[PDB]
Amino acid sequence: GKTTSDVGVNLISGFEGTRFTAYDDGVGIWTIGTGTTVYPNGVKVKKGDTCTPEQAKSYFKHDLAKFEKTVNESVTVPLTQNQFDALVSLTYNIGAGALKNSTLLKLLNKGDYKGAADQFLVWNKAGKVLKGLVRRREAERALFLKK
Amino acid sequence: GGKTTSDVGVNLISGFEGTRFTAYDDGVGIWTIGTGTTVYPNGVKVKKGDTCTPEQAKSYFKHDLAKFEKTVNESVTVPLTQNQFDALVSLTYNIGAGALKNSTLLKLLNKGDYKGAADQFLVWNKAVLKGLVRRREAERALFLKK
Repeated sequence: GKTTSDVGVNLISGFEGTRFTAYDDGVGIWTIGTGTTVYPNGVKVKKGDTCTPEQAKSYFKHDLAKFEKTVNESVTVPLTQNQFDALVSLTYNIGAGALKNSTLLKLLNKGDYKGAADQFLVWNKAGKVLKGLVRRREAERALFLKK
Repeated sequence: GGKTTSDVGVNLISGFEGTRFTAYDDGVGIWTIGTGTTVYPNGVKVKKGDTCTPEQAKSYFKHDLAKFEKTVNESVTVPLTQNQFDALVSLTYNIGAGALKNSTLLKLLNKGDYKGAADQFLVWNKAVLKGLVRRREAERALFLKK
């Protein structure tokens, strides 16, 4: 299958940010590194955790491989590298279950690229529509549609 | 009052520079850290072995952004769109204030020849390298976007 490109890694990194002490992501999930919330050994990120640049790099790479596998195994239609990057970013933010259950994936796997691109935009909620999620879904949709 | 870099320009610059927390050689022998930082705000040059935190990289990036915004605001005598200001700030961040001020790009720009300056973006691709080509093309396209 495919792997995330430098473009997709940079998109994800830019929207996740990088921090080396654990912080609450706003919805109550403690986060560290570049958006890490679960360490590769299954341990949850908790308040007071600290990490080094190399450790954040390792956690980011592990989770990238995980969501790359999710996308490669869930999507049954051809993808450009742009679309794969966008879908990996989305799934990184929303999770594998949310992707697999989304109408986005239903439309995508019916071959309805435009419908899936537009379905990117419905994932802007904090449980509140946050603006950062709005901008992120818009940027991901734009990458997904870029040829 | 002049312009400041917008989220679009910040995203462009950060995306092409990347962010790193150990000092690295940028390929031409200039040690670099954070988001393209090579000179700390107190004048100290980035040197091999230096480390920084995300917050420190952010502070250094903001300082250098303000510096190059001034260079652009004080060097360009023609009206600019926000797109053009962002593109020029990205370019000047990469090449420096002296190179910009002496460039034929700026001469054409300040004569009111926007198209010529946009095209002059493309000659700043040398140590001729490819990432620089892609960056100059993205900056030129932003510069021409309405």
